[PDB]
Amino acid sequence: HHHHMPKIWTERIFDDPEIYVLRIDDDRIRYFEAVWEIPEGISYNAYLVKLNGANVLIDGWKGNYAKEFIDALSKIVDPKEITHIIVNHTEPDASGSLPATLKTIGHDVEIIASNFGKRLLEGFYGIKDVTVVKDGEEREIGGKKFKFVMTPWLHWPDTMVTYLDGILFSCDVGGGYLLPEILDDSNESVVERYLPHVTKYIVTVIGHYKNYILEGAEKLSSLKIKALLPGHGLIWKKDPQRLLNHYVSVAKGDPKKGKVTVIYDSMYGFVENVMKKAIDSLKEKGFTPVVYKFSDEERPAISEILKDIPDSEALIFGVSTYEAEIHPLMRFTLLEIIDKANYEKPVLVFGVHGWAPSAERTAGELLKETKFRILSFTEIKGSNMDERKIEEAISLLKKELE
Amino acid sequence: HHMPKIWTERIFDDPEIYVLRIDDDRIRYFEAVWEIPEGISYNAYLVKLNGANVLIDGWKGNYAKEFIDALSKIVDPKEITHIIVNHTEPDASGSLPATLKTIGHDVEIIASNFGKRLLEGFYGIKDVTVVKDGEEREIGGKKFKFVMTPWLHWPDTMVTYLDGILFSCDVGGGYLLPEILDDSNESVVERYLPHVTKYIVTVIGHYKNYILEGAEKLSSLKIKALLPGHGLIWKKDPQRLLNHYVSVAKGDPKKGKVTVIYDSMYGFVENVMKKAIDSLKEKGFTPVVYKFSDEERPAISEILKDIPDSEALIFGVSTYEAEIHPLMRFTLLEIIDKANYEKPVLVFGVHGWAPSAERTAGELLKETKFRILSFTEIKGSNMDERKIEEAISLLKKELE
Ligand SMILES: [Cl-]
Ligand SMILES: [Cl-]
Ligand SMILES: [Cl-]
Repeated sequence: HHHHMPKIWTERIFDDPEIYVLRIDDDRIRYFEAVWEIPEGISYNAYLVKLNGANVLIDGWKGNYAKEFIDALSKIVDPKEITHIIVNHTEPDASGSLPATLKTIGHDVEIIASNFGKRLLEGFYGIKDVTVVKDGEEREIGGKKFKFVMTPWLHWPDTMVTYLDGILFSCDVGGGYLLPEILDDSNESVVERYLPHVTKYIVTVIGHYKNYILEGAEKLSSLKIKALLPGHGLIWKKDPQRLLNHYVSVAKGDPKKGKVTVIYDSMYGFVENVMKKAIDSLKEKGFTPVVYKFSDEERPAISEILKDIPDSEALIFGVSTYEAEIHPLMRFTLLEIIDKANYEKPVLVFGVHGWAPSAERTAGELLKETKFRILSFTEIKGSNMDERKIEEAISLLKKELE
Repeated sequence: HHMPKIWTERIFDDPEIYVLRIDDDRIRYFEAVWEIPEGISYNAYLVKLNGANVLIDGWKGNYAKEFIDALSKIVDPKEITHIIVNHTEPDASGSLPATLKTIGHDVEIIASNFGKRLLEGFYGIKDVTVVKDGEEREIGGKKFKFVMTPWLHWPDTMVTYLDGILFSCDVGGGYLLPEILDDSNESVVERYLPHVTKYIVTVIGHYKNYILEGAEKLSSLKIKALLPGHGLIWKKDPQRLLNHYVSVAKGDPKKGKVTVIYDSMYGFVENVMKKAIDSLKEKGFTPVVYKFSDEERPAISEILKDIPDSEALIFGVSTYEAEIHPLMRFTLLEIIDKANYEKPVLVFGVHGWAPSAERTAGELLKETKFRILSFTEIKGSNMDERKIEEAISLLKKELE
């Protein structure tokens, strides 16, 4: 139960151009896109640029906060004075407030989007009068030059970024989960605590298209960037390159020394017994394991597993079998890793030798179609398990990472 | 500090039979997957006979010490002579190593063929008497009959018949920690049965055809009592429990029941499904609704429990990247695996820009027993509500 209304920020963050952020902190939402566990919440950031002869709204808020958005907006400008609305991306977490915004303005305005964005505004809302902008197209508005850069598949085909005097309104690109205690990247401690939640956002929202992050960062690199103002999380006025470098590093899967992520199901405790030993062996050898275990008492968040993949030196899977080859949570977890975090990293598989029908795909053969490099398979036995084979696998991994 | 509740009670006089039941209120996910906030009991039995004492099954391994202590209150463990293992899964057999140690001398362990193999694999136990289908054994002056019921839900599964009393372990079990031991209270029985259905679909669902086979196999035996490894003991009306098992396995429907399952990423699916659900209610159906949204996430075990007695299902599906929404994928795969029934379905789905390569909900349902009466596209603005009305009307007609 929430004791207070969501926090709203409304603040001028630049003098020239005169730019305001309108940010609402969604601490109601539990599952982003109705799937990714985000107990930390997410912000929706829209922007208002007040110019000479024009007032430009950039993006908006999720639809359940439409009324709050209009109230907030009306505190910094008479909505009737709005002339342009730029829609970088049409997903309803950014565009949900648009119908109520259009009604409140009460007259036609120029709505600007990508080609695909125009089609989607029609499909979602019935909005038909939209100006399509092309890649690199410039537009003079209120005496300033706006430039629009298409960055498709980050993470929809309609995605673009808006460039104004070195200031990039990037919507999802550069977004992150978490409700930071400040607006921007001015505090180092804030930045360090925020970045893991940026990783979590990249992998969950953009991970399937992680190769396009590399494309997009390179495309954006050619522009003079003085600040990056995304649709979620922190605004980067001080060091936007650090954010871009983080995005690229997550996309490439640059590893953190000693990090090994160990993911397993233990249906009855036999997998646990082997994996506890695998984990102890790792700690003995200088590694710092991150452990996700599906047991009869505990159940990790898939969003948290995914977040830890990119900077792992390696993964280890422990797979319960018995009657079937892959049990439901392991299967879900593998399929999501395949979909969102397909990296060229070494992997150990430990598995129970069950009596599953031969036609059933094993965890190994699912993994064998990915970029992951399975070093070895180790059988999880019951009473006559040979602990030396566990030590063997961990030593094999240590040598591989050496 | 709180301790899980243990029941030890003599439940028959001749033969002299005791139940030892522990109510597991710590477990959250049965088999590490099925959401069971209601918990589950482990029921073992001791039969005290003339010249023998026979333990039948046991408890989960984390309760081994509680098991020995409970057992020691009704018999000196050294006086045990036989242990019958209906099924080797650790929720029933985890206590076996500690029990053998406490007994302190050799006993005859009896199991099925696959049972003996699994006892060796799990625990290194090699001295086990294998009994065959229909084999009878004289023990302590009584005749014990063994009946193989494989794939309920493992190939080692058997049941033990003793003068009309069936020790059935998993067969006839259920989730929930019932307020009493047995089937002597109607309202307790009523509240309990849906938890039996939940247990059947989740644990045995994939092999539901073998329930029907098992039912007619036991049909040649006069069952006066059913003593399963989980949940309620049935002494008054074990037939009622058997009929329930069969009805779930057949998927006998409750008239008017439609289960509606959907994900709504941003409210567009929600808007279509709200009209669908309303249309069902106005036509006299009683929908059961499961919504994956950005605030709510139903338990898959609850969705599964409602499938067998639904007249029909309705799915509302969002497109996601190349495929469908991950939670609906997971849910479809489990329904197909555990609840593959010959029932009608409506699909409502958003039109995506997904790669044509990847699988849709309909393709997933192709090799199953479900039949899709129609597919209806979910749109934002300009959604033709008449399409929703006609889909529901079509379903009503199909169900007459
Ligand atoms: Cl296990
Ligand atoms: Cl939706
Ligand atoms: Cl899945």
